[PDB]
Amino acid sequence: VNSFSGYLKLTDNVYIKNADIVEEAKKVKPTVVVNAANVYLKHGGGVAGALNKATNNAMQVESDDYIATNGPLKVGGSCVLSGHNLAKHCLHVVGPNVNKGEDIQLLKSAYENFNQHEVLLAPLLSAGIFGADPIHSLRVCVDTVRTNVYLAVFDKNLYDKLVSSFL
Ligand SMILES: O=C(O)CCc1nc2ccccc2[nH]1
Repeated sequence: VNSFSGYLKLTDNVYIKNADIVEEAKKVKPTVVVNAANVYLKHGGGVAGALNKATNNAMQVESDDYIATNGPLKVGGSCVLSGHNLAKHCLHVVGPNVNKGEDIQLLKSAYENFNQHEVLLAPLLSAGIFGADPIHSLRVCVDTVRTNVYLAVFDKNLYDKLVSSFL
């Protein structure tokens, strides 16, 4: 049993809810929250800007030190950093940004990072301002992630479309 409430079960391991990932993290304090990161860990907007704002910019301060030491992530890659006030850990995952021309095939590689964690609270990778089709992102998630993933979908309209079109 775990703390996640109000989710619709899509598969053995994938659950979905209409919710702002920030408010969900604040309530649940999951072991792992996933950030929709870029390779520079510049948390300006979208999910990343919202998570970072909720940490009072502590996520950005920690991320800048990580990049100064290690250099940029790979598209499809990840790093584990603090979850600050939102979670034990934040798994920063870089999905391909369609609005930058990145290979959508890298979306599967991005979701593979989730398999290193038994349970996660996450957004749909490469959705929102990253430009991918969220229906596609959900299909890749279900076909790639084998650990237990609780997906928070910000837009109520999109949530209803994801559920009603799910195969
Ligand atoms: O007002 C805020 O602090 C952020 C609101 C918000 N919540 C989000 C969740 C996901 C993506 C962008 C988001 N923007």
